[PDB]
Amino acid sequence: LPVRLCKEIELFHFDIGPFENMWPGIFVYMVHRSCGTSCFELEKLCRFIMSVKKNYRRVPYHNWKHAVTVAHCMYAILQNNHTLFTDLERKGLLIACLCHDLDHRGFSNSYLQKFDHPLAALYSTSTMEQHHFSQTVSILQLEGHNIFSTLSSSEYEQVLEIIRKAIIATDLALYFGNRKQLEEMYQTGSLNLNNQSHRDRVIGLMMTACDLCSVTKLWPVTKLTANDIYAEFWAEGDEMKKLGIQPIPMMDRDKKDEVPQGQLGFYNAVAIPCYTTLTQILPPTEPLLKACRDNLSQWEKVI
Amino acid sequence: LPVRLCKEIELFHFDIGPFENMWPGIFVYMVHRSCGTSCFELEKLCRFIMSVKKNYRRVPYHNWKHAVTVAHCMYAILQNNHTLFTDLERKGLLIACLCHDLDHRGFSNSYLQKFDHPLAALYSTSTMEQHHFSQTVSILQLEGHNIFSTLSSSEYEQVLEIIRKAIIATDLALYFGNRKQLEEMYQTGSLNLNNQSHRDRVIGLMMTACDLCSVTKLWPVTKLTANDIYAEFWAEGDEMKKLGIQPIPMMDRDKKDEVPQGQLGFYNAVAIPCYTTLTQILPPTEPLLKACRDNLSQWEKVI
Amino acid sequence: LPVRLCKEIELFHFDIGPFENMWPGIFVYMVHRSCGTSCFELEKLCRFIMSVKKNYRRVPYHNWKHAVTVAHCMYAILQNNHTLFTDLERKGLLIACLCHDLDHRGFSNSYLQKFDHPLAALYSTSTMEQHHFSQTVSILQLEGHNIFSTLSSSEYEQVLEIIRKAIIATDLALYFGNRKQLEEMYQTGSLNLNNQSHRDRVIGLMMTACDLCSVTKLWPVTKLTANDIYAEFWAEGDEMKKLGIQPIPMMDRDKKDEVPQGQLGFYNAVAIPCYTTLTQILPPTEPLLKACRDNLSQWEKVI
Ligand SMILES: OCC1CCN(c2nccnc2OC2CN(c3ccc4ccccc4n3)C2)CC1
Ligand SMILES: OCC1CCN(c2nccnc2OC2CN(c3ccc4ccccc4n3)C2)CC1
Ligand SMILES: OCC1CCN(c2nccnc2OC2CN(c3ccc4ccccc4n3)C2)CC1
Ligand SMILES: [Zn+2]
Ligand SMILES: [Zn+2]
Ligand SMILES: [Zn+2]
Ligand SMILES: [Zn+2]
Ligand SMILES: [Zn+2]
Ligand SMILES: [Zn+2]
Repeated sequence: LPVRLCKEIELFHFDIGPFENMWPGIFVYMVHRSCGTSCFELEKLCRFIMSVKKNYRRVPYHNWKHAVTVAHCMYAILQNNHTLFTDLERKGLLIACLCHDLDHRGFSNSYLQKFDHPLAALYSTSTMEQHHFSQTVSILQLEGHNIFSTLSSSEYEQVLEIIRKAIIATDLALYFGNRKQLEEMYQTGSLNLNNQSHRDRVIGLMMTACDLCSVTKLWPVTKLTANDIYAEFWAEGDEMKKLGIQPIPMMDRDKKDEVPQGQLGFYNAVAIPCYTTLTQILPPTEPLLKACRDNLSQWEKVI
Repeated sequence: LPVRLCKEIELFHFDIGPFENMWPGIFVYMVHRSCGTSCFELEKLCRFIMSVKKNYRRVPYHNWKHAVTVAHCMYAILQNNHTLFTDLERKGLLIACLCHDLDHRGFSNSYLQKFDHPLAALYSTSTMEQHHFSQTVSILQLEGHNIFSTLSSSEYEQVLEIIRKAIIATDLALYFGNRKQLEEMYQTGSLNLNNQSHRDRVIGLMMTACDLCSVTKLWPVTKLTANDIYAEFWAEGDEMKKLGIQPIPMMDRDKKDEVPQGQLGFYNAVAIPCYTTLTQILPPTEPLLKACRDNLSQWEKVI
Repeated sequence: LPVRLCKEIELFHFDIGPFENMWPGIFVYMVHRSCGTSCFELEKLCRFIMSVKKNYRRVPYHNWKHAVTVAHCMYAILQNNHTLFTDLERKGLLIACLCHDLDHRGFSNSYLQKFDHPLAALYSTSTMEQHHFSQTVSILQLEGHNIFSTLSSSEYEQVLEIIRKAIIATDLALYFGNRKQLEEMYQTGSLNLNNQSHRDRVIGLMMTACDLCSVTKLWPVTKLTANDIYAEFWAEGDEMKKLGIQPIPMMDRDKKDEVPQGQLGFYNAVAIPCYTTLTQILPPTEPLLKACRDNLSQWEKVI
């Protein structure tokens, strides 16, 4: 891998670039360092990644880029807490992040409820996220695609549970309950990473941290990536108006003037608390929280 | 098919949604109700639809969405006049609507004349529309694609004539002559649906009604769909300027300020008269005309 | 080929139209006139073109359209100086123009340097242009794709050198040195087209003339094509800001107000001198220089 990449890829605020045919190679490098070169047979791994790529749709935000972006943050976190996680947790978490928003259409779980989409019926809650996980299992079941074929039956099942759990946590609606719980448990000292239940919740926050990691990049990246996600939200807002429903101001394109305020409110109520709590639990994740604040100050500089 | 769809799909102002991989299933449902489950062998029908889909290009307006939209209106009209049409007319009209603007490039017959396109030479008048029909026959001749293989030789030929005739009527230039003729014939009581010549002209107006049915949707749908068609017209206007020709204000992107007036003039001169005459001939088609007027009032509310 | 095309395709300011599936046929016509019908076996030639088409990416400016546009200018120049070039130079120059910006991503050699892209390492200078040529050889080596299989070993090698040389000259950074040299040599009468070294440099200027030939079209074409290239530059400018680097005002989308001035400065410093020197050396290329000036006056009419 090129010289500037090797150096900067260890940084939290890294951007993966505009060259799509490098991302597969970038991801493999992250796996070969955090996990190891023995972890996965390489032939099977590329085959897997190509298929995951194939099943990300060409939407503005929730796309193959995001997937690899989200995965890299998880790599940074893994590299700065190398002593904390097992072989199977490092294997399963990078993979989870890559598959975490598979076959996403660019519509929230809200919109899939009110459209009466077949997926809403099949999955009552966390619609897209269970889909994302089902897609993941489908891709694993293709021939030459079981990247976990070295594993024993016992180990295979645990890593699927990690991945299953992790992906679900990316449902932003479950983050709030999960953080408030971790906040309590840190302050009272009851939080303990040898307790599998506690361990799950931290990983959950880790996944939320990564899912939002566009707010921990440099300002030019954070501001341009904002255009992508509004492209999706305004589209979903247009489809709400088609249903006759009034969409919330976050998705109404006729309220671009209220964007600065919304970003302000979103950092205060969600982004900052996320990285605040994450830093407490994993001190080496400070840069995410710092970079987050820098972008919060820039949203103020607008208004 | 999902609960909200079953209910609302019987409504004229229905929108088919942003999910492409439902449209095939929606269309089949419309066929299985208006026509019947025996009408078409299902294996052959999907194969047919997939190929029709494949031959719609990715243009802003005249696309796979429009095709299915236009087809649904025809279904609503069929369902509210179930007693008027034969087996072969219901078979052939939904199919015609789906294929009616096949392989459309997003350029009018006007622009294909002045570019000296090979299609202009091959079809002097109604260039795109004969193309649309030729495309349709090509798709029917593929193996496993003759959805009319149950039919006798006699019946097959008639349904092709229905489809041939119907598609041609979508040429907006032929609508004016066809309406004025139907207006006369209704008022003087000479109009008679047992006269095959009269029958053809009504179907013609039905196809024009469906081709324009974006003006009979709810206001948010009608207004956003407007953006799509101007995307095409302004592109064609750009290609005129490339030829050195001055394009008409409908296609000049430098005259966005004249859009409200143009829509006003278009409803008065074309859209309203179309649905006015259609209501007289088929009373159950009132909702289209009402919805049309509601959108006319909204264009006034602008200026 | 259609009547209006036959006529206008001999004109310098010709536009190739918005119909992609004609461009292959247009290009073959240009080859069959300037070069001849014996030059290339037709089966192999289409196969070649389809593959070249396949390897142009869907970027705003540097795309399959540009390639065919650039190639046509070269055809006009060839047709108005028919007595000056050999069989192998006519074969090789149209082909070179079609392949000249193969697999272009829409990023300059500047951006590929600062991203530390693998191509920057492989080709120190003229990064994209050597790539373009390598792509060309790759496409020639496919089975049924050696359009130069009639040629003797001797002739094949020379035409590859013509193509190699020509493509490299499209690197705008090498144009300045090449023009200043030709300017001197014309005025002092030392310039001589029987001297292979001099011959190369003229061809170089010819390729630069063609690469920029969007400035020698009619004004509506020149002005709209401008939107395409800024789409690319502003994207590259966005990727610079992502790297933390400040991009030059040509690529900063926040400076759209400085576009008129930039186009002004670009015509004076590059475009006009190019066609000025080209006219001196090949008098029949006057129309390019005239059309160029007309577009320079229109940029003044803005400010
Ligand atoms: O700048 C990079 C983006 C920022 C937003 N991201 C989000 N990810 C998940 C959920 N929500 C995100 O941001 C949306 C945009 N926000 C809001 C909220 C309220 C608003 C009210 C009015 C106008 C705009 C609003 N935007 C939340 C991803 C990275
Ligand atoms: O709102 C949904 C659209 C409305 C227009 N449609 C049309 N279908 C077929 C033919 N023409 C249509 O509308 C065009 C837009 N109109 C005009 C006419 C004159 C204008 C003059 C100046 C500026 C804009 C104009 N638009 C006709 C489809 C649904
Ligand atoms: O109008 C048709 C285009 C004109 C520009 N073309 C160019 N080709 C190769 C290299 N450069 C081209 O133009 C770019 C645009 N120019 C500039 C230069 C300085 C600027 C400064 C501020 C803002 C915009 C600038 N654009 C050069 C292709 C055809
Ligand atoms: Zn998600
Ligand atoms: Zn995500
Ligand atoms: Zn049509
Ligand atoms: Zn149509
Ligand atoms: Zn180039
Ligand atoms: Zn070029």
